[PDB]
Amino acid sequence: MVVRSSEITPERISNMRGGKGEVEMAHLLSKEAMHNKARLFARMKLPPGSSVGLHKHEGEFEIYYILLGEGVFHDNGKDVPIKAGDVCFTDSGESHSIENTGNTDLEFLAVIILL
Amino acid sequence: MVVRSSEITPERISNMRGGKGEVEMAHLLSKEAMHNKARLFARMKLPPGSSVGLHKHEGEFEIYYILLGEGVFHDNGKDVPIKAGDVCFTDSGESHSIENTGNTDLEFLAVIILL
Ligand SMILES: O=C([O-])C(=O)[O-]
Ligand SMILES: O=C([O-])C(=O)[O-]
Ligand SMILES: [Mn+2]
Ligand SMILES: [Mn+2]
Repeated sequence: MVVRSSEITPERISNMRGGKGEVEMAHLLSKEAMHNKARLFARMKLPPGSSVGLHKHEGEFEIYYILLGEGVFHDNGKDVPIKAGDVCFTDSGESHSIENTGNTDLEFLAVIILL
Repeated sequence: MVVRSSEITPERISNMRGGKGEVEMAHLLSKEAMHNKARLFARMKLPPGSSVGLHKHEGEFEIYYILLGEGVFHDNGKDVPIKAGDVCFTDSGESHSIENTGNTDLEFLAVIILL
């Protein structure tokens, strides 16, 4: 199958994981589609000023691929500035967050893979 | 960890899986780092006229997320026009290919998840 991102209605989430402002999440493939091996495959849009709040992953890991804009990725107690083209990897047992510190939308892909 | 795409030296590959022309692949995360749950997380670049040739996947599935450009994704005997923002899903037992039928570069993420 092909899924045209452009044509998936995002869910608007306020204070996602305790973050700032409103964020949009477009689910691109279901976990069932992904044979229960990954539980999330989504495109996130963070308006200027918004963030996904600090939260922990256990028994899984998450990858962000930054698609557009700029911001700051927090992982293992460190802030790292990120931009389009960056991969952010969060391992099992770590906590992370991400904030849009620029003036255009920060978009990225998020994939959570089990165990 | 953060991995900055632009700073990875791609591997140049001619006639990838029997395709046309020469493509570039940047491996972004190793299988090890992904706990042996995925065997590939790469950013591919196809110049116009180039393709990843037809090939079969077994015991795993693969996702392309299109980054830039346009082209044609072949799956289950059908040619499907794709463009930036599209997700291409190839399930286990299926065969796929992708060709840059456009006039600029076609870039995409490829992830192969096991079982
Ligand atoms: O949903 C999550 O875990 C995320 O987006 O980081
Ligand atoms: O090598 C593969 O499986 C691919 O890139 O589609
Ligand atoms: Mn997370
Ligand atoms: Mn393939």
